[PDB]
Amino acid sequence: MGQGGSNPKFENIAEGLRALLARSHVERTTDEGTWVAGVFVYGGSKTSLYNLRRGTALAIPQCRLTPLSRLPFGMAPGPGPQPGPLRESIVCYFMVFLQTHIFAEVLKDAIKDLVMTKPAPTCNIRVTVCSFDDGVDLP
Amino acid sequence: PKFENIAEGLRALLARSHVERTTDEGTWVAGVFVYGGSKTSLYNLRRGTALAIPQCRLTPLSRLPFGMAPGPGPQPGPLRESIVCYFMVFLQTHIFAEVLKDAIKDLVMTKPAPTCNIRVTVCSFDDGVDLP
Repeated sequence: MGQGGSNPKFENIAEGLRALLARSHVERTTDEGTWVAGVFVYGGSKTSLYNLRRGTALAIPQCRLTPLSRLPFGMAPGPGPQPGPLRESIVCYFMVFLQTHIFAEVLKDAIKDLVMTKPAPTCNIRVTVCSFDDGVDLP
Repeated sequence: PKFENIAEGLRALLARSHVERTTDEGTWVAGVFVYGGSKTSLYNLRRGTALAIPQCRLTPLSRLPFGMAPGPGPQPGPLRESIVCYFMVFLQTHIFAEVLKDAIKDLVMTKPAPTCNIRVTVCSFDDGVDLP
């Protein structure tokens, strides 16, 4: 409990994940140790996502997290100096690198469940699994 | 200007296969994850991939985390970042992601370091990525 009865918001995400994840005991790492799956977390707001990320990190020793970056526009990128492909929105994302595909499915389902418990914009954070066809070699 | 010079290179290697670049759903379900090289060569390729492929969307460059420390003790931490950059190219089909991964490997292959050091993998998002 912190000074005056409360904990930093990411400390509460870390614990909430620890609980959801205590429910499923799938494997987290391989012998190969290769980074083949991930979760792409996007939307919310930069502070909702700085907070989710800082918590994923304390809750899961076994993942590696990117910084937050901005996302491009989809369907009809605005007016632009820059070519349409390169034009970036103010929606941020971050990625979690993982070594098994089921831990990625179980992580994505715990982020879904946790954020739905929180108020906007946090409840509006979206998440998707991804696999990397040749794996990523993180340095 | 390596932007159109790289674009012309992409363009001619891409030009060989003819596959679908687009779906009527419009969904962003595949990408090519490009990393390694230097900020500079990676920025240059990004600009070329943009000029060459109107049908794709690209992330800014960002920094990659550390992987696995060999042997014991010091194991890095989920949040520490390396000096190695990356970007992602979003695509509407998995096969054109196949073709652009191959086109990037072949182009940087014929190039001095650090451009020849850029690695490239294909990836998929199961529920798609709802770009803004």
